[PDB]
Amino acid sequence: LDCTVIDGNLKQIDAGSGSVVGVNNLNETFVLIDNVFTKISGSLKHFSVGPAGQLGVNTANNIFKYQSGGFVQLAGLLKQVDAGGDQIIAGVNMYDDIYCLNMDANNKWPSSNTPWVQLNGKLKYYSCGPYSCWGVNSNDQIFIMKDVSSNVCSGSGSFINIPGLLSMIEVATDGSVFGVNSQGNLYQRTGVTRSKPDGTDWISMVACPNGHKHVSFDLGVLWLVCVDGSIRKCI
Amino acid sequence: LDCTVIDGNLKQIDAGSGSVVGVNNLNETFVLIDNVFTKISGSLKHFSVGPAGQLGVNTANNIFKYQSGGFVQLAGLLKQVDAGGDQIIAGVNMYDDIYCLNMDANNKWPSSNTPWVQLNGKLKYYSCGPYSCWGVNSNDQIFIMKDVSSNVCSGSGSFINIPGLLSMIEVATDGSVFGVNSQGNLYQRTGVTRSKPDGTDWISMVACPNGHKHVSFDLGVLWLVCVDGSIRKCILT
Ligand SMILES: *[C@@H]1O[C@H](CO)[C@@H](O[C@@H]2O[C@H](CO)[C@@H](O)[C@H](O)[C@H]2NC(C)=O)[C@H](O)[C@H]1NC(C)=O
Ligand SMILES: *[C@@H]1O[C@H](CO)[C@@H](O[C@@H]2O[C@H](CO)[C@@H](O)[C@H](O)[C@H]2NC(C)=O)[C@H](O)[C@H]1NC(C)=O
Ligand SMILES: CC(=O)N[C@@H]1[C@@H](O)[C@H](O)[C@@H](CO)O[C@@H]1O
Ligand SMILES: CC(=O)N[C@@H]1[C@@H](O)[C@H](O)[C@@H](CO)O[C@@H]1O
Ligand SMILES: CC(=O)N[C@@H]1[C@@H](O)[C@H](O)[C@@H](CO)O[C@@H]1O
Ligand SMILES: [Ca+2]
Ligand SMILES: [Ca+2]
Ligand SMILES: [Mg+2]
Ligand SMILES: [Mg+2]
Repeated sequence: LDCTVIDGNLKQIDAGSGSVVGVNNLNETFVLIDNVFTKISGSLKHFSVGPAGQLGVNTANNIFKYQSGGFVQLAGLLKQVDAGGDQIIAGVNMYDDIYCLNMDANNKWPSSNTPWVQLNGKLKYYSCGPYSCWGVNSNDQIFIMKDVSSNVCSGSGSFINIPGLLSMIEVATDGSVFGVNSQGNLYQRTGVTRSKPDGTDWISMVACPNGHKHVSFDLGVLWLVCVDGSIRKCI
Repeated sequence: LDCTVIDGNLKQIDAGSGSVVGVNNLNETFVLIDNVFTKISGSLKHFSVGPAGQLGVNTANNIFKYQSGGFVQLAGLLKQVDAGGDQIIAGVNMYDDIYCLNMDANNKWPSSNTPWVQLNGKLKYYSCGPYSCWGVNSNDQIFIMKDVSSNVCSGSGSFINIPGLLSMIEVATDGSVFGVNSQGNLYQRTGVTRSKPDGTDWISMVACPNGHKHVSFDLGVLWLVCVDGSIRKCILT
């Protein structure tokens, strides 16, 4: 990895649809604008961007979607949310229960309901890509949901355990899968394709000299939050 | 129809995926950030946003996509580009030739061999939504491409003419279709469904009392640029 340092400090970063967003330890919300992390209105502990929009959650687990000029609350509660899927939203709540919203509901406004679908299982972190979603549970075990589509956000309905341990995991729009483990090591899943969505093995890489805290990938660029909150941008 | 005036001045506006973007007469590029049209770096004569990203074109007809902190030049030439399709790119070039880029290609970077698909026909303006794309030709005749999908961006391959005249047309993520004609009137297509993607008729509406220039719709909100460059934000009954 050839990386550069990007100025700023974050605890979480997400990249998708050409955007790069994140939050810092004070839960200030940032968008990468002309190569500068730029604060926007809001208080969020997790901020995601991708083909499903700009989605975040606050400390109280309220869910927000950026629309028509600002964050608007969506009905429900989640501790983490991802917008990487194919116009679907996915996330987990404080009890590690797993939810997704289908494209037809995501794109309906006004709405007198947000018809979340519960997935069978437990995860502390859940991220979606073009044809699958990956997550980890409270014991850092790794899972894939295959056959996810825009109006079948719940997929095949049966999670598959993928050997290994990760503390968080992100799925990119080109299908790439990266994660960080409890030791702050960084990994990519090799051999991931639409035909083989589970891929083949894990390979380690190093962007942060001091340990990695958070990772996301989009459009040939790997984004890292290091242990100290500093940011790396990698090809 | 209820409308308010929103501060700013543009020649073109697009809304999609909860974002609203546009360009002004100077080709300065704007994003609606915390309810204020905020200038970001870049020179573009058309700026689009939707599930396929933030896409634009400049005076030279070079194509740009916002990626990884700024605008990145793509391979190809377009005079107008739209990002409202299902992770596909669509547009027209200086000869009114029509192009789309499939989802898997749109998401691949670097892209040294970009597999643009040329569609059969001529349009001066082309916009995509969840299951179809709509466009108009240089004589303001209106066309739909049916059966468009993420990795068959060319759809059925055969454009169907829809009666009426429009100068531009935009398709929303919920399938709504709006357009503005050369006289500055504003229309919505009625009867549009997945089963009946071409819909059934046009209905006129008035947001700009002195004439409409450009329209886009996203998530229950209709956005107008009026003839004078002023902006309206409207909510339908
Ligand atoms: C920013 O958000 C984080 C996460 O919600 C806050 O840290 C949590 O604070 C709550 C009490 O509100 C505790 O129950 C949790 O143990 C904390 N979580 C973690 C991971 O530390 C943090 O306080 C917020 N920061 C500010 C400045 O408000
Ligand atoms: C902004 O962009 C527009 C569109 O490219 C420019 O207007 C065109 O100028 C070209 C010269 O390159 C003429 O050939 C066209 O007739 C013009 N088109 C239109 C619609 O006016 C305009 O000059 C640019 N403005 C600035 C300040 O850069
Ligand atoms: C994401 C979210 O808030 N999901 C909720 C779930 O918590 C709740 O139990 C249920 C009640 O019917 O509605 C939704 O599915
Ligand atoms: C993500 C993950 O669990 N990666 C593992 C790593 O922990 C382990 O140390 C290594 C050695 O066998 O194999 C894999 O790369
Ligand atoms: C989009 C479009 O072409 N609308 C036409 C309008 O031009 C015409 O004046 C009206 C009355 O015949 O019929 C349609 O509404
Ligand atoms: Ca993501
Ligand atoms: Ca559009
Ligand atoms: Mg003003
Ligand atoms: Mg799709």
